[PDB]
Amino acid sequence: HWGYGKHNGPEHWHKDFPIAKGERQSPVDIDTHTAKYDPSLKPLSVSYDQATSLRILNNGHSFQVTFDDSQDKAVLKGGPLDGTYRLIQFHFHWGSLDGQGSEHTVDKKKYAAELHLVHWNTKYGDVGKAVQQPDGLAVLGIFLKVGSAKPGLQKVVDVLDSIKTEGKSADFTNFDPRGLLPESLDYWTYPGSLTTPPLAECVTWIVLKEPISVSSEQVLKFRKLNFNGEGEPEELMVDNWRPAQPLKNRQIKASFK
Ligand SMILES: NS(=O)(=O)c1ccc(-c2cnc3ccccc3c2)cc1
Ligand SMILES: [Zn+2]
Repeated sequence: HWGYGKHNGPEHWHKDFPIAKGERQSPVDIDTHTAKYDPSLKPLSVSYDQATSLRILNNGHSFQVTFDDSQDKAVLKGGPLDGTYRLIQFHFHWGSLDGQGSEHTVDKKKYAAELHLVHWNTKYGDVGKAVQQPDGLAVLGIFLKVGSAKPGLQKVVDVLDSIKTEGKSADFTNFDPRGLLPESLDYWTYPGSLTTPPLAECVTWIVLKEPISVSSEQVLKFRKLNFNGEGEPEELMVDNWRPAQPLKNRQIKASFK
């Protein structure tokens, strides 16, 4: 099936998911001089104080932390959004080297990794229905650069040993995702897609201007995870990112001047 290797990677996905060549695909390059400041954009509202994490899991393409989304516990509102989006999971994309790994780029610059906090629009009732709607999901994207450690990320790094291979999961309760956010909530926003199959064009992208810094030891532990399942030939989980896609008939808006 699909992956990130030479024979099943992003250049192959369109054969099983022809929307890969669609009109609003993600990620994209964010050209900061062409993005337009939109003074009508509201401030983001990130309400994570009641977030209830459940599990952390290696799904063979990334690792993700899942949340209880059966109530309005951790929600994203405001910014470009109408209505209320519940946090379902977060995951990362990262590189084999510090100079690559992010999916979005900024003036063609690549960051060492990118964090995706995935939310879905409660008016559609469940995430499966939301992914079939043009305004069904809202993904908050946060760049990672290598520098000082991010203390709020360390509890995630600590547990990666226990989910080395595809299919492994572990308890990951009482994790506070507010510890992954940068200081500023300034953002770029554009309509796009999931960046993995099924590549559904259901995502309002909200990409934060300010990266977070993580330490080389923290990102190194990402790179020790495995694409493969236990007992199979070891393939390190690195470079699980989709490259920038054509912007086509879209404008990126900025919340800040
Ligand atoms: N990398 S990303 O754009 O943030 C991303 C990519 C794919 C998903 C995803 C995958 N499978 C799904 C199946 C059912 C419902 C929602 C899904 C979302 C969710 C998030
Ligand atoms: Zn992602």
